Amino acid sequence: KLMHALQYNSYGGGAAGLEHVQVPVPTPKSNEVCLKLEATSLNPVDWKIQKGMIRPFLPRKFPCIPATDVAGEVVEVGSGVKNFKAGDKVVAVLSHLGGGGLAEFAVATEKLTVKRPQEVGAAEAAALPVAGLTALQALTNPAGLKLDGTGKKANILVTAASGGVGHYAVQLAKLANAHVTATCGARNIEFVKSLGADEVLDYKTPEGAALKSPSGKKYDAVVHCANGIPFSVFEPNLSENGKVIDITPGPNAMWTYAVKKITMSKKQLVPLLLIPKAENLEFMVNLVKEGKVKTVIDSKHPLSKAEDAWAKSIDGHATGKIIVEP
Amino acid sequence: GKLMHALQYNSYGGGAAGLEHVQVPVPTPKSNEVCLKLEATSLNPVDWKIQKGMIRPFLPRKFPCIPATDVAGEVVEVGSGVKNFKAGDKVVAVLSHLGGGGLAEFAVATEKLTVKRPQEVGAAEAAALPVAGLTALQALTNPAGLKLDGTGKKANILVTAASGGVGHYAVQLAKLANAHVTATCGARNIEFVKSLGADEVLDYKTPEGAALKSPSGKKYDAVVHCANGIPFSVFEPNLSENGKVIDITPGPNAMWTYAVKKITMSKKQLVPLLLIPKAENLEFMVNLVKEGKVKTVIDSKHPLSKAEDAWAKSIDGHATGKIIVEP
Repeated sequence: KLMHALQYNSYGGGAAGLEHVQVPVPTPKSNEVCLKLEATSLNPVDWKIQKGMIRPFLPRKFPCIPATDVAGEVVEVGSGVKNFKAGDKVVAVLSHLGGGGLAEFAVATEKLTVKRPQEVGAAEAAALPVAGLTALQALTNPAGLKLDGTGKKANILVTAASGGVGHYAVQLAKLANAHVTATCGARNIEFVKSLGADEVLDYKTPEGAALKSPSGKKYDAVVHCANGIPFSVFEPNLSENGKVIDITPGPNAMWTYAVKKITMSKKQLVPLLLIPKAENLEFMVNLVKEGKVKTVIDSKHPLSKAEDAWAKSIDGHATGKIIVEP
Repeated sequence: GKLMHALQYNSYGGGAAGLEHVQVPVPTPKSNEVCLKLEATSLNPVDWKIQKGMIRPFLPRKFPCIPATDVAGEVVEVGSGVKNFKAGDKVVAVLSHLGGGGLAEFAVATEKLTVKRPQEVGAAEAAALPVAGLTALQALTNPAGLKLDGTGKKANILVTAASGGVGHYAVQLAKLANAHVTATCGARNIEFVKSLGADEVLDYKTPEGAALKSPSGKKYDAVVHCANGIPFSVFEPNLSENGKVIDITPGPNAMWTYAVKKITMSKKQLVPLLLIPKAENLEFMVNLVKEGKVKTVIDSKHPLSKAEDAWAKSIDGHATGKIIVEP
């Protein structure tokens, strides 16, 4: 049997290089489940890979069916799978950031598959893994926040807060009882405010460009989802041992990190390298089930027009998360 | 103001020839600092790499630059906030932020990175310790996860370029943790590395050595990788299921290769070692040396008046153990 999918065949083609195809339905390996997809979300790293940001390592092969964040129903399980059976609703992270999400079916490893409770729809779940776990990891590891009421107090800054990672980060930080400052564009100020941010800066204004807290807060940590801001801009806004947590770091961020750690600066730049874990996804899924975290969907698009979604992703102005269905 | 002898370089890329003898003011310690009359200074590869430009434009912070960070000496003046040290104390220290300072008669160290030198540990053997020894110590106790009481279950450890500064401490530290140790070096240094306690020694000029192939067919749980020019592909089939390559003195490429491997979730991992020097760890090392459980091997000693010789020896890469300038 064949399935619809989208793929690209080389670097740099953008949405135009995204091509509709029919490929074999995958067979799960022994530790895998095969999913009939119900929803897939896009992440910026998906088109960055296409652009060549992580060449030659990714993709492993052309052509590449992109996207990793999915939700669907199990239809076949590998010979070593115990926790899942045909008919289970799940959310998963597709493996090794090697795509498979823009298709009708995908295989996920059992380790990166988590049950989807009835109360959580497919789109709102598929939106979670990369963006949500990234936010979750930024705030609980380098920012060191606790999500109950244990937890040290903190001043947190979220740049590009209306985007995928940013909109989860703002919500997560308020659960950790942090004071939250956010930057975004004029159009999204009310929306970010509604996510619970205490202060919202328009990054087009001198104050916003300066990342200057209106109440004069210094930030203990920054969830930095935006681009093009030198450390020098952050530095005077940081507390004594403040950290800039760089989301989706490139080669330059990784080296700047090395030398700063080397030279022992008190104010630190921390790249966030996501390690997705089932427990954390479960945790996030449950927050969404309890309504403690809200998944905001920017737009939905059918697989037959997924190039539209891709283009929306590349253009960078999504509010929340972009969804392709399946 | 009194002057002191020092060596400095004024731009990138000059090598030993660009090293110049000068007289500069003796430093005044800030409130959290001690001023040391130096008795010894050791060189580290990162010292000439910085001069070469490996970390431009971040280092050095200014030209000219008096290089080297690993020192031992006697306190002669303390800043107004210093309590744990007084004039006359013998100490070993790491000079700050890799802004050098060590090829001089006096230097200032922060109290946080200054540790007492016990009588039984000479100045040269202590000055050799900080960067090379703490690097080794951090590689084995954090990503390798070994315990230095030896009761831990037994790892297979590989040390590449084991006759060098970091390598020679790593081999000794790994034997304290009761690991099985495989080491690579040149033909000339095989007996020396064996004497450090390595269980297996490979000549890296032989096909087996180039392949990093354990003679007894061990897979390595961790590699303290002090050598250069070895792709991950060479390590990979010698690694255990979740083995790690701990890259000593990583560059831009290592840091990015690390990111993407972690990102793609490979079970065999490349770990860059970014040294975080701490007083408690230096104390610990100094005490090991005092107890004779770790030996400092000194490659050669040179007077400050001829420190360009030491620098050249460092750049050339064939030191056995640690190179020392006095002061």
